[PDB]
Amino acid sequence: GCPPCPREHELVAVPCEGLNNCWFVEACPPC
Repeated sequence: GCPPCPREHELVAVPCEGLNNCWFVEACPPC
């Protein structure tokens, strides 16, 4: 799952805001 509230994760290989893209920033939105 996702760790405590993140800040910025470099999703360079696979961009976030997608379907089965975000590794661990989806359920845990950056503060």
